[PDB]
Amino acid sequence: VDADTEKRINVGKTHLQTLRNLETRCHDSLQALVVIDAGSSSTRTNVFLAKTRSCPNKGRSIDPDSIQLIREGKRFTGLRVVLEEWLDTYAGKDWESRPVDARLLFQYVPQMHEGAKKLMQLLEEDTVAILDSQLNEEQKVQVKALGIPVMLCSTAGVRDFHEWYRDALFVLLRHLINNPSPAHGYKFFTNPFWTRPITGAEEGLFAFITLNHLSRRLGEDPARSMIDEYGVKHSRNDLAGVVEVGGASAQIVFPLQTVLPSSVRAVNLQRERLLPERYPSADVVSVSFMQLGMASSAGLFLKELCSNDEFLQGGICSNPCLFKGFQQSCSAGEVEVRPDGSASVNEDVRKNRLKPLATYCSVHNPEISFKVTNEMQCRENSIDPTKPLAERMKIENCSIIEGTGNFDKCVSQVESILVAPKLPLPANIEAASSGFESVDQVFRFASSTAPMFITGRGMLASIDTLKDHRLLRSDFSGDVEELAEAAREFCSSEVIIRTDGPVIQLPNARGEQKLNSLNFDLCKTMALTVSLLRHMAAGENQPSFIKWEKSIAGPDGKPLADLGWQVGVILHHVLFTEEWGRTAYEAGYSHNLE
Amino acid sequence: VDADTEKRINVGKTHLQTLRNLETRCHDSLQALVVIDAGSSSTRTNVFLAKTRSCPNKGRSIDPDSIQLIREGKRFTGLRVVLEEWLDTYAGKDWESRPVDARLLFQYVPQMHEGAKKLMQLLEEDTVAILDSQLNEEQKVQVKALGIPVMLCSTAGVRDFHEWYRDALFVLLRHLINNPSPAHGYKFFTNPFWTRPITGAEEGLFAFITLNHLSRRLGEDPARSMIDEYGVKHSRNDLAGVVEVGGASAQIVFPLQEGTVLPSSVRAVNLQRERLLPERYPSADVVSVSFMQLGMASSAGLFLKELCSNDEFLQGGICSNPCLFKGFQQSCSAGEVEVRPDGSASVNEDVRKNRLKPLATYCSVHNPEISFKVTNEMQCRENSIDPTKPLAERMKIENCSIIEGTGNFDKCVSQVESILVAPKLPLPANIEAASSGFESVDQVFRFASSTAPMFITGRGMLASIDTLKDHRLLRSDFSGDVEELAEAAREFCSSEVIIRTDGPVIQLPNARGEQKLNSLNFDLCKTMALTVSLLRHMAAGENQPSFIKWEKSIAGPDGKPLADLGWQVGVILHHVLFTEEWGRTAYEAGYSHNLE
Ligand SMILES: Nc1ncnc2c1ncn2[C@@H]1O[C@H](COP(=O)(O)NP(=O)(O)O)[C@@H](O)[C@H]1O
Ligand SMILES: [Mg+2]
Ligand SMILES: [Mg+2]
Repeated sequence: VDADTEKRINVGKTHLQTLRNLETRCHDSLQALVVIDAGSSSTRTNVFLAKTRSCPNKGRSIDPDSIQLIREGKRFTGLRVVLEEWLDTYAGKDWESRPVDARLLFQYVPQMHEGAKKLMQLLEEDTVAILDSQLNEEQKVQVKALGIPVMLCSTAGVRDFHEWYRDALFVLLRHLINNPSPAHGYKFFTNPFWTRPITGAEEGLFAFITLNHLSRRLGEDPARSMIDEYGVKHSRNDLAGVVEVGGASAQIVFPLQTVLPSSVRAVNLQRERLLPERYPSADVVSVSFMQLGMASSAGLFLKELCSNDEFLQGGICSNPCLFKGFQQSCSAGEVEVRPDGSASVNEDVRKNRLKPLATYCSVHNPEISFKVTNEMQCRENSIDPTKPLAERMKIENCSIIEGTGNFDKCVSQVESILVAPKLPLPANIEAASSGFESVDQVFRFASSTAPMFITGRGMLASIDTLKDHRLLRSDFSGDVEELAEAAREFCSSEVIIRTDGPVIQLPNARGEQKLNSLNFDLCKTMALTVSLLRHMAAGENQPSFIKWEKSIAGPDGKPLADLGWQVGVILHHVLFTEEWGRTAYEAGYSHNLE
Repeated sequence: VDADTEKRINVGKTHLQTLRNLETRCHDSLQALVVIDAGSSSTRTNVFLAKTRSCPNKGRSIDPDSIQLIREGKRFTGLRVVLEEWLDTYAGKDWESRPVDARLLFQYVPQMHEGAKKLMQLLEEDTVAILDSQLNEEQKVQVKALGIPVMLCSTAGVRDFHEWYRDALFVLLRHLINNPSPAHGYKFFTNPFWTRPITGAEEGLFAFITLNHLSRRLGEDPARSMIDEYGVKHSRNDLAGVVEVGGASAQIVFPLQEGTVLPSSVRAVNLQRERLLPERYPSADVVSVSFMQLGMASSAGLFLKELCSNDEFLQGGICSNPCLFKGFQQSCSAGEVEVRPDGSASVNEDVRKNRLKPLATYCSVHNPEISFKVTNEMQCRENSIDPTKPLAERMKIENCSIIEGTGNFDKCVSQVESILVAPKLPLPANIEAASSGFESVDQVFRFASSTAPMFITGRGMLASIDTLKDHRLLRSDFSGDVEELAEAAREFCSSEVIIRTDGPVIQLPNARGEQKLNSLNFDLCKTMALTVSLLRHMAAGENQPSFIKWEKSIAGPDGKPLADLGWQVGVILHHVLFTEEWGRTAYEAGYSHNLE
């Protein structure tokens, strides 16, 4: 038995060594992270999962490569609607057309809290439902014990919001997040660093961090970086830049490979505390343009084009960005392409694409009344700030809009109205302060050889549409003339109303597609793309390559998260190990214990 | 025109980029580091060079791999002699044999400072001479601007010093180091963390850090370590242990392997927990034990005393020494030995030169460590030293006139085992070893053992193997084979001393050849016997070393050794590796902490 009992001695000795190992090693645990996207059109939850690691005498940290989106939630009320509804009730209806004493609105702070509460309860219910459905029991125990950091950030929707209203709303939003329902057991918590409005530049920087993280271009490890003989860490692969065109604004972000004019303000990632010191350094141009988003540029373009006598004659506005055979009521109201081929224009003021701009452009807004600069920017886009809201949004002496399907005239107008206007488009003090009045100035003062990624649903639909009809090659790499010739052909299509409804009939029997509420004005976006590509092509430095991407595939061939600012905002916080440990784990949800 | 000016534009753009580069990059600078070895036989300087790097917003640090010894200086007086000389003058002569009121010695602190000053001025002169001779003008500018950290550490020589004397001396030594001659421009400086006595365990730990650093076994980068799936950093190669036999003590150091079973009485050191290495370095549990009286000089004195007080060896005034060659004869004393050109051995009569002085000085009834502790008195009496007798009779080998060599290796091993390796009671001044759970060398491998490879170091330890290799008695690839070593040494140690015209010679028994008889090899057979005994004890351990190597030096990246084996590199590393603390003490406070 001295070989049998000997194996028993080694079992007992192993039991002690295993136990000793368990008390010396690092332990992994699952954490949930929540990003609330408070956008122009809606407020939506984004539920993420990440792997945390705790080591004896080293604390706890997140493995940044483990960050994965589990679900993007339902589209609830935007913050603009919350504030505008509260103003309708407490400042009275048509406060957009009258002087409002903002001081008097302070007596209605509890009522603003009640409005904000309604939205917060829906978002909490949505977040909890996603968590309950995706996690198993063991995962829920970990997720519930660690605490759930919440980052609610607002973008272009309330970026141009007047007076003190928005910032008071943020104080209320944080209080609501810090008091979740005790019933579900999920410990949601926030602070003024996680929950706040983000600037257009930050928004762009965060989307740049997301892109480079997911594509594996950004990293501090030997796989993604290299330390030279002088101790400087360089990224192994070029960091790529990003163009993101959303609903309300467009972000242009690129790392510099440089010597800049004194007027241009570039961001150093380390110096500006976006990335920790251990990460490769980069000087990045990040500029955001209000009125360049899909919805906001649609409203502005109609208003400016249909007020020019070259386009407006005897009640008819001739729109070169719209198809031949397409007709709509002369308004910036939301368009619904109906099954019968008709274009239904929504007359509800809240649904009009000019509402945000016409609301900003008011003589009762201190930004207009005290600043001639801002008034002239408004008047340059045919908005008279002295007139009531209804006439500010109205396209005067215009009954009907008719499409002419003339792509070059469309490009020409997109260039003069949106890309290279005489004055900066309104609510762009931030872009102007960084040295850029308009899109045309971006590539004139700063250019880079850094590759570029073009993002945004509409930007992608523009290329994918031309690819589907075999008008563009599947390997399209940004060729301007190739894009202009493809779009010139597609945009000269006739709109035919058939039994099966409105159809885009391509010239040269090249086929067809259905006309709908998302693609009826896609030609304006193709014109924006062409104009943008020409401006990038004119820069002293030209991108090494240009790519259009819907998503970035993870290590298993499947994307781990979406493109956008959400992953970036998480990384911006979690990468600063010490600060994150103190705020997420030391203080944590227990900071709220009352 | 446009092609040529575009290039001219590119020269201007380059001029700016070169300067942007300079103000963004890390910059390298040379620093000198000084380790003063305050050992048992002497106090000697060790001048090192290291590359420092300063990075914007990261401060300054030393590249540990750049540490190189430029020179080990002259052997000046040991701290023991400084203190005993001071006692001779202020407590009076023969204070070793009389009661001394230690309280009264406080009035002589300035005089202790004056004695210490004499030694410090010699060491400073030696250090400055080494620096002036090795550095060029650009190197001197860097070395002079950065400041020169000094680490004076005392070992076995003053480890057992009585009363408060030694610690008062350290306060004076630091003050002297912090006030260098302004003339030479080298800005030497120290503090109580760098300049202090070091325990035998620390001494062993530092020699272990040196060995593993130089051999590239110890490291924190992907080349020398690996991080597992659970975030634990392991060394890529096995960390090796060390046996170091110096002049006064011997250190035994080894890392403990996975699932090691330790009795509660055995105290192993965790490198990170005990702050020897920073957290970023692989963790290890290390047995480090030091034995006083196991050094070359101290064991020579003790061995003679014990062997020649034994009736099996002492008869008719002749002590028969089996550790000494046939035909070798000396005066019966532990006094320093000189092999003269005529073949005669002259034993030095000077009490300060007698190898028993440190032990006989410790073993006194007027030392509170003996008078209050029967334990210590019994340890002394077990080595034939009566602490009640004057110094002269404590050092004397009674009724013994002549020591004659018998060249009997097995009798030599037998005696080294009973006297030195496995004595009845622990050898005196070993409370530190005893406190860590080890009374003697024989207990080290009984209580703890490891599969960790072992390196055998020390001047005598290497001479023992190299001598047998030279006479082709041992193979060049000797890996520690006990019977092979005993067989080789038995043959070599049975050699006869022949007195020739060109001086005395060691004649090998079977025309195997010969070598010159000198003051360094006359008693080498005791060290061979110590080696054999040590190897048998390691071979008896539950876990045996993967391999045993005898090394004089460790080769650097260019085939040439960067530094010596020993505690010196280790003590530097122990401080420089803690980046933040080193930056604060060496650079933020620096030599300017001393500014008037
Ligand atoms: N298939 C499609 N074709 C063209 N445009 C499309 C599309 N799907 C969405 N879009 C456009 O993206 C925008 C969606 O807005 P978001 O990306 O949510 N930006 P924000 O609300 O956070 O500010 C809409 O304005 C819509 O016009
Ligand atoms: Mg958005
Ligand atoms: Mg020594």
